[PDB]
Amino acid sequence: AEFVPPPECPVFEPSWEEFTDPLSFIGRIRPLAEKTGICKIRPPKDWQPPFACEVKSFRFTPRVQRLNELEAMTGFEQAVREYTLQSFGEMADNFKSDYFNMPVHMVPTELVEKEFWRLVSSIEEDVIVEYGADISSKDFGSGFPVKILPEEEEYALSGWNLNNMPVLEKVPWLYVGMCFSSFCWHIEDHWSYSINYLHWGEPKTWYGVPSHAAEQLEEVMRELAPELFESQPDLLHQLVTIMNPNVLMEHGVPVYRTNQCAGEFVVTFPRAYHSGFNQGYNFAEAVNFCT
Ligand SMILES: O=C(O)c1ccnc2cc([C@H](OCCN3CCCCC3)c3ccccc3Cl)[nH]c12
Ligand SMILES: [Mn+2]
Repeated sequence: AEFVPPPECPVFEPSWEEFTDPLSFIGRIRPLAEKTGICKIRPPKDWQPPFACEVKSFRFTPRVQRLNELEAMTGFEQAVREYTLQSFGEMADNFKSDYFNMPVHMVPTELVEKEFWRLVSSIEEDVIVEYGADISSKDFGSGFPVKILPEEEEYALSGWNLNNMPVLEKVPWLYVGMCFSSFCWHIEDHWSYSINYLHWGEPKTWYGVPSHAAEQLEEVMRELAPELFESQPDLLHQLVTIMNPNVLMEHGVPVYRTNQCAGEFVVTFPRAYHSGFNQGYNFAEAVNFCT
């Protein structure tokens, strides 16, 4: 009954010539990545943007996440508190190392993935984590340099800088993750693309569904969702659309997975449902774009 990992989504390692334009590159890999919903892009080895957030002033109040909140269906549990980037990392590393009884970097990604989905549906164990998930790049700056040192100028002007993506048909948002912090199944507003960059930290685990199976996923969601949420509009239902990928796979929905490591991009395609969780303390940046 252990979690069965979905097949891996495509991973592209473009050369420096192919890495010249994101929209041109995504358009060329489209015939394959469109059929998997998500794909991972590894930039060339020497493409390393320096972290450009104001780490000194970085303070945030993460949301509280109870992993088994849906299964517990059949409000003063924990208030939201303020962290700094360093104090949140100390809390995140202490939680994971105490939970697995080993150094955080020695915990296999398959074990965290297996334990996360066990905790989501567990009724005896109540695990509660925190996620810095409502942080705009206007708050303390983007993780990318934005027009800086001369060595940073190439990255401030790069097309893969998420601040330089075409967003007209917003600004990038930031995610400070810890172990077991997660985001449930959803598509973007206007069925837009989304591009996600992990600046540093432990990997972010993804699950994606191709757009041609979008209506099949919504059917399975509606059938198995709690009856009180079944009639809710999609924008509100998407706030609690947590579902084990094996359940979707058992109902014929194709699901692909990947572990997004530091310095790697993840692109979601139009109407491609996606979800995931963080393996540990990390820092991500994401923005929607249209083609
Ligand atoms: O956490 C990731 O890395 C990640 C990757 C891809 N898509 C999403 C979508 C979210 C999403 O954030 C809500 C808020 N933000 C978006 C809307 C504007 C404000 C900022 C979320 C957070 C936690 C639980 C559920 C969800 Cl849906 N997080 C994503
Ligand atoms: Mn998203």
